[PDB]
Amino acid sequence: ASLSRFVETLVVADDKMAAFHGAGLKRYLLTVMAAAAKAFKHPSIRNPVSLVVTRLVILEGPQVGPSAAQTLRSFCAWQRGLNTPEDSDPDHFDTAILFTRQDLCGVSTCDTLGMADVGTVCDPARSCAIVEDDGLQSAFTAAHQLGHVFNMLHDNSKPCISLNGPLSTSRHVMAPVMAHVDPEEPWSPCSARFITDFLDNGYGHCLLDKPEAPLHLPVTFPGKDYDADRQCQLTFGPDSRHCPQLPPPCAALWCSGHLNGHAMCQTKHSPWADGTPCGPAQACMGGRCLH
Ligand SMILES: CC(C)C(=O)c1ccc(OCc2ccc(-c3ccc(S(=O)(=O)N[C@@H](C(=O)O)C(C)C)cc3)cc2)cc1
Ligand SMILES: [Ca+2]
Ligand SMILES: [Ca+2]
Ligand SMILES: [Ca+2]
Ligand SMILES: [Zn+2]
Repeated sequence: ASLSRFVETLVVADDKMAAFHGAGLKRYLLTVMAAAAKAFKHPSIRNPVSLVVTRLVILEGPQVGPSAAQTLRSFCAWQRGLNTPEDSDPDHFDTAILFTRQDLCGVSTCDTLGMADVGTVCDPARSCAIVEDDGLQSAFTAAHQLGHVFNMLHDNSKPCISLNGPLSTSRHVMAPVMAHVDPEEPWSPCSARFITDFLDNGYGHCLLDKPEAPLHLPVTFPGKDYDADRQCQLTFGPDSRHCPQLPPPCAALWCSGHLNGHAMCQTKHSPWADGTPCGPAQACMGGRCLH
C-alpha cells in the first residue's frame, strides 16, 4: 500500500512582494500554493502527495539579490532559524519556499525563474526553494522547484531520455525551460520514477505525519480569483489591462503596456489561468477554451 504523504510548508514572501501586492498578498500566495498543490495531486506523479501550507511569513531576514545561487543559500540558512527540533511540534515544517518580485538571475542570463537543490525534502537544513514571482505562472515555477526538492531531474537529462522514451516532447513540469504542460499528464514517467524511488528509499520519512492545522487553501479556479485584467496587472503592473485578442483564446495572455506615449501589447507567452472566462459558458483549461 502506497502511504499518503504531507509536505508541511513554510511560505515566505519578501520586501518586494509586499510592495507590489500590498494588501492582496496573503490571498495571492494561497491562490498560487493552491495551484502548486494541485499539480502534485495528479495521478501522473504516481504517488499521494499533499502540499500543505502550515506557516506563512511576510517580511529582517534573507539577503535577496540578483544572484539566484546566492539568494537560495541565504534563505536556506535563514529559514533554519524558524524551524524546530522535532516534527511532533505543530510549528515544524518540512520544506521552505521564498517568493520574491526580485528579478532572479542565473550565471549566464536573467531568464532564470527559480532555484532549488535536488533531493532535500527531509533535510531541514537543505529543504529549500526560491521563486521569482512574475504572476500566477509562479505556481508552475513552484511545482517545478519542489520537483527538484523531491529529487527529480530535468526531462532532457541523460537518465530521463531513457525513461521518457524517444518520442517525449517538452510538455511536462520538469522541462528545462518554461513549457505548456499537458493537463492530462503534467509529470513525465521520469519524474514519477525519481520521486517513487526517492520515497521508497526512505528519503521522505519526514512526510508521514498529518499536519496540525493547515492554512486554508482556496478551492476556486485561479482564473476566477483573478480575471484577465488582474492577471495582466499581476505580471506587468497595475496599469496593465488585457489586450483584446483575435481568436486563439486561452493559449497566450497578451497585456497592455506603454512605450513612447502610446499603447502596445506585451506577453510572457504564458496561458490564461485555469478557469478564466473565454466566452458565454466557456473557461480556459490548460490553454484551451473549453465548455
Ligand atoms: C495546470 C497544471 C498541469 C499545473 O499546475 C502546472 C504545473 C507546472 C507547470 O509548469 C511547468 C514548468 C514550470 C517551470 C519550469 C522552469 C524552467 C526553468 C527554470 S530556471 O530557473 O531557468 N532553471 C533553474 C531550475 O532548473 O530550476 C536553474 C537555474 C537552477 C525554472 C523553472 C519548467 C516547467 C505548468 C502547469
Ligand atoms: Ca508536523
Ligand atoms: Ca529572472
Ligand atoms: Ca512532517
Ligand atoms: Zn529546473
